[PDB]
This record gives sequence, structure tokens and C-alpha cells, in this order.
Amino acid sequence: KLTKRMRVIREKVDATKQYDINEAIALLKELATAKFVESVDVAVNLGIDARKSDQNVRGATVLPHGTGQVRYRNDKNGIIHTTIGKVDFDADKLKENLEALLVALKKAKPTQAKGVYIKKVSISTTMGAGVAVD
RNA sequence: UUGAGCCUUGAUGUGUAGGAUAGGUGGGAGGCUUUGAAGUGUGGACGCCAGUCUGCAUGGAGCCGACCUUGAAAUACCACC
Repeated sequence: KLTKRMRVIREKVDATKQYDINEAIALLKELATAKFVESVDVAVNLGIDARKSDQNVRGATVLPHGTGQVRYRNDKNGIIHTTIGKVDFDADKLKENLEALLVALKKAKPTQAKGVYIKKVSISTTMGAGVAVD
């Protein structure tokens, strides 16, 4: 279950703490500490009834340095999440892609949908923790 | 004593693919691993009783998912769950 590596990375930072977005882009480098090149994803929990097709969320936004583009679509449960780029990019380069996807996520709220949009959104890498960001 | 709600988290569901009791989206060719390891074993749990899960030493440092066969994943792993 628990290995020699996930003791460090899952607990080097506190995933239960809501970090700032400006702090998050530098702390994901610790979460992306690996031999290969990972990809950081923003995980947004949306409680829509995705079986009702009128509440579906779908779109894509722009990346300023290619890959290139980023595409997002929800599952059949309602949780919608996608990447923002590679982790070899600079923290200020992942600054640009994170808010552009986030604002377009706020733009695509359905008319009949209700409730609070963001609860515990997390920057999730390929193998790092789901660090709580706001 | 007995209901209801909360958390870092252990497990959780063969028609048919197939080694396998896959519920999905998200990620990439790396994890697991000399931070004590594969397979056995059993207290206990285990089902649609085809067969599996939790703790470890005597054991002793090895095991895996591409593609392909599939309506689709074939947990090595992480994350939302």
C-alpha cells in the first residue's frame, strides 16, 4: 500500500491546506519531482446530473505556447477536469494556462444549474498529490 | 444503551474481453523496488461460492499495464472520486 516514495510526496506538502494560486505554481514542482515529464491537471468537482444531457459542460480554450490546445469535458457523474500543460514549463508559464482554463470553466456554467461552483479544486499532477488550491 | 450527520483514509461491483469480480473521466511511458523483496500460508473477512482481500517471518530483492483479442478501461501509479 504505502511505498517509500509516496510517504514523501503525498506528505511533503499538506494537501488539506487551501494554498494560494500564486503559491501553487512553485509548490507543484515538488509534486512533479520525477524522472520523466508530468502533466498538471486542475480537478473541479461539479455536482451536475450528467445523465440529464441538458446540463452537460463541454469546451476548449487556448494555450499560448502550444503542446497545441487544451480540451475539457465532463464525465457521466459531473466532475469536470483536464490538464493545463506539462510540468517542465516555468511556473509563470503555467500561470497563464491555469486562469485561462479556469475563467472559461466559469464561463461554461449551465443556465439551469445551481449551487456553489468550486469547493475543493485541486492541482493534480501525473503522480503528485491533489494539492488544494484557491 | 439506541437513531442521524462530519474527517486525513482500509476495502468495495465474472454474462461477454481475458491472467483478473473494468465505474468513469484526467495524466504517460514509467512505477513497484536493498526505506527488507516474489510467490506460499493462515486468524479474520470473501461472492453471481468462475474464485479473492487484509498482517509477516522463516522466505529473501523481484513483479509488471502498452500494442493486441474488446461497446471500452486491461491500477505499475497518481488524482477526482
